[PDB]
Amino acid sequence: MDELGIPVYKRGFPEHLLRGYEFIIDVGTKIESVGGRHDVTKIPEMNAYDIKQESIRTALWYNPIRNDGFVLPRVLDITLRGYDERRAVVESTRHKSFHTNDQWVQWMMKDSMDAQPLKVGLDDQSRNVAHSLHNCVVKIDSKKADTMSYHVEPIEDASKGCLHTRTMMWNHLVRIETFHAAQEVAYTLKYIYGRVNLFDFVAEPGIKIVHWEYRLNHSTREITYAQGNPCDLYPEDDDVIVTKFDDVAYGQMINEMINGGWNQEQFKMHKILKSEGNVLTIDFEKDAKLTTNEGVTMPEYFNKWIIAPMFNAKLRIKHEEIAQRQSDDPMVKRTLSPITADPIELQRLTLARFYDIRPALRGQALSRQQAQSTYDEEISKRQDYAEILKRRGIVQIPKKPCPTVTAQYTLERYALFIISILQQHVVRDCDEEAVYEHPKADHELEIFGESIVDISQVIILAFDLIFERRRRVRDVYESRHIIARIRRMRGKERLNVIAEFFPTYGGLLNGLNSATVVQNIMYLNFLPLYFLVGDNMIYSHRQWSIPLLLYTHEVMVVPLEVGSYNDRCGLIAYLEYMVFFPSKAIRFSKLNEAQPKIAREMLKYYANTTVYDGGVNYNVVTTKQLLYETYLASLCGGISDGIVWYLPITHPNKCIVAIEVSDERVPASIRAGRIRLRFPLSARHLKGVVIIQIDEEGEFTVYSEGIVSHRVCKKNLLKYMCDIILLKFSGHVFGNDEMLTKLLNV
Ligand SMILES: [Zn+2]
Repeated sequence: MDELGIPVYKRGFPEHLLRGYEFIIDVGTKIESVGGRHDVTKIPEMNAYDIKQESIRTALWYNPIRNDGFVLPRVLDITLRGYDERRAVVESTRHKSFHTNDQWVQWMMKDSMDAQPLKVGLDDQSRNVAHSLHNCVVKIDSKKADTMSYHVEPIEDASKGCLHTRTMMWNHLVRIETFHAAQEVAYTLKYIYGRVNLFDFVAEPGIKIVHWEYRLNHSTREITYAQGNPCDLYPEDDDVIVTKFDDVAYGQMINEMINGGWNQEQFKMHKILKSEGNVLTIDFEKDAKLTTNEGVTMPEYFNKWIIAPMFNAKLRIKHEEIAQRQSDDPMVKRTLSPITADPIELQRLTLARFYDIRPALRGQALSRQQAQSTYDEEISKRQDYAEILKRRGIVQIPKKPCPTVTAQYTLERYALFIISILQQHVVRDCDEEAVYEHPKADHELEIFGESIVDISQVIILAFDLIFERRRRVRDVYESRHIIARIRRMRGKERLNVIAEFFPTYGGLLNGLNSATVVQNIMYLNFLPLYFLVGDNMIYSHRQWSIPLLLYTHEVMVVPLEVGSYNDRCGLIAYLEYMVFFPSKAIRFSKLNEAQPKIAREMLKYYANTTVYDGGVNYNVVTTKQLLYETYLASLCGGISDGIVWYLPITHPNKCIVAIEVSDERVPASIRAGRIRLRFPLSARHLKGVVIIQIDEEGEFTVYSEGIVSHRVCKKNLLKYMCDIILLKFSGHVFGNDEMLTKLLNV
């Protein structure tokens, strides 16, 4: 009750002796610094928050097995907001009783990229759960322990334009494939030939390969709204193969569909293209035959361009000299005439049989300091960099951007691009006599004012703006639960929680039994946007294809595989077809006979598709937050260790006090502000914040906010001696109850 003290001792203070206290700082066993950073490399050795030592993209996919299980940093905030928001419901006697939304708190608990896996140094002669940390071992009495977690933070470095609260967002980018560097697929002799991935080809410049060139058939037509950027199937270019839709197969598909409903399993994009020579079937290891005579016969397209208008692609194979030799950091383009740098271009290369991507990071997972991958500075030279960064509130401009700068760039330009693409499928009411460059992003676009941080946010926004005309971005948790809640339902009820959040939109696909013109059917294409993307999901089975309408002159319903002929997920799978939309005349057409029934089938298919559902490895995928935290610390930084744990207070009001032990490097107050950040929606309960800051020399120094009040003083049991940080909470009883376990078990 009222004031705890926390003794902080260096060996050899016995601590047989200190067990009376509830929290202890042993300053003690330090980890030596390797000047001037203190070295993350010892982490797998100390205990720790396990991160095996490894080249960093194979840290991403890592498992982890040296922990004792996972704490979530926000579990306290999760259930404080859980408890704050209970429904009242009147009882049989007229008393209220308060029901937890205990299913939003389940969903909120899973679906949490925070989670970190720690190894504690738990001993069996005392009840104490030790956490090693670079300057001290902190030992919490187990009753207080459940909330404790690291609050590691890499040093913001102003020349790089750092903003490290965006770390999570970075990690989220990588998970949804928008931080990768690319490279076209390549072959060599190992039938003869065989694919060889270019990131690690270990070959000197001046040696030949065969490699797919792969450009957009043409990004950015100069289109006018009476036209549409319809994807005409008949380019008039000499001596290039074009891929054609096969009418007899496509007709059979549509009849199977109008009768038996849409078939995700058995419908296929490759199946409705004429074989000579369709992009989805052709292969190179299986097409350059041995043969018998006279030999070395390359497949009949081996220098020709192959325009593929449905995919807006234009890939051709070739012999090509490589450059730049091998190196460990994509993007260093691995050949003369390579494939594109800019990340929103890669979002457009639907066919992904033709290139490999790995996330653009470089080197050891635990390094105290290493040169950054060049990808950031390479995104930086992009035109439209300065202009899109201004929306981010970055007035100019890092010369060697930290990843989070280019994370911010990437996700903001991405959002602009997805909206400028999608705005075309709604009706527009403006002069069609105004040419404009079509799939250009807007920059001047008006949206405000919760800053973009998640594609789920961009999706909620695609509907909120295109349909609701609510030009406003929702909080990341509100949107992730919006999508989660749409997916959670099937059948008609899924259509009810759409049109609960987007009433005009669902209110206009609820209505499609009317649907006279093609414009009315045209709204179905937005549907894939729920099921197609998120940092933590994998497709139930990639190679299922979901229905879509591409707009050539006549509105064909293609199946697009999710995705994308390369087990990548997602929003590549889908986004690029959407860059085609009908000419205004095709956009009024007044349907025909089969179109209403195809649309009824499409919406009925999405109404209960579960294509997003295939089970993720939660253990692998959510756990990586501390990996990016310390890796990024190596890129700028270095790191600053620190655990925080929350001490519940129970009178007069029920309220949390964060207590925080940490490295001396970043100043206490800013660290306290960041502490308040782990309460995205419950900050109001966090009523005061102690921050003990142990020096590298073992020279600690407290700091505190409201409700708490520290005062340091020596304790001298005979020869043995050490400081006890007293912590008065004047006016607040806080002791004898299961407050913490009540607080969590909400
Ligand atoms: Zn940085």
